[PDB]
Amino acid sequence: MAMEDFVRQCFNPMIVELAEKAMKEYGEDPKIETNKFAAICTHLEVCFMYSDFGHRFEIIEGRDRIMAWTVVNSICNTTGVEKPKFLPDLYDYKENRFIEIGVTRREVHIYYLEKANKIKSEKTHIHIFSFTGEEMATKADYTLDEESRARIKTRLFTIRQEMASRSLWDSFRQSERGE
Ligand SMILES: Cc1cc(=O)c(O)c(C(=O)O)[nH]1
Ligand SMILES: [Mn+2]
Ligand SMILES: [Mn+2]
Repeated sequence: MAMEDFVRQCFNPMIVELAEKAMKEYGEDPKIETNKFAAICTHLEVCFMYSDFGHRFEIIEGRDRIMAWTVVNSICNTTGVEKPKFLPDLYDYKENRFIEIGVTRREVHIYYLEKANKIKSEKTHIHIFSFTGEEMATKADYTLDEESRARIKTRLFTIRQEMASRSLWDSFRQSERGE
């Protein structure tokens, strides 16, 4: 599969490893669910890129569940912030709110709704990105400066166009696996 190769060649090895690990613990084969793999890596990379653009952010995504919950519980005890039911992706120490990051092949408002409805009754901030350079964020608060946002969007668009070079983008966009 080109898709498997694309992933190994366009994401850094820690991201790939982390994606593979997660898949293989829940019985998923990256060589089979290649769209899922690409999506997991893609979303991981966005999470990492988002935290890098500020110790503004605590990274929750990309850790095992024990460590993720340890971090969340720790943030809650020391801030007062209510505990989410789902593991979010980051915590913002400046705005003092968790963030859920969405990356979607569909329209951003569509995915935004899905997410807001999945974690309704949470006060988690939501930030959605597409592969078209659209974003949607709770209360149009986008958290990052334009440069950081622009860097994420360029990376996403670039993934898309790489997939398209390799005739993989049509499969990927018509799949929702990983969202
Ligand atoms: C399907 C999905 C989408 C996300 O954006 C996400 O953060 C998670 C997560 O498991 O943390 N899962
Ligand atoms: Mn997550
Ligand atoms: Mn997410």
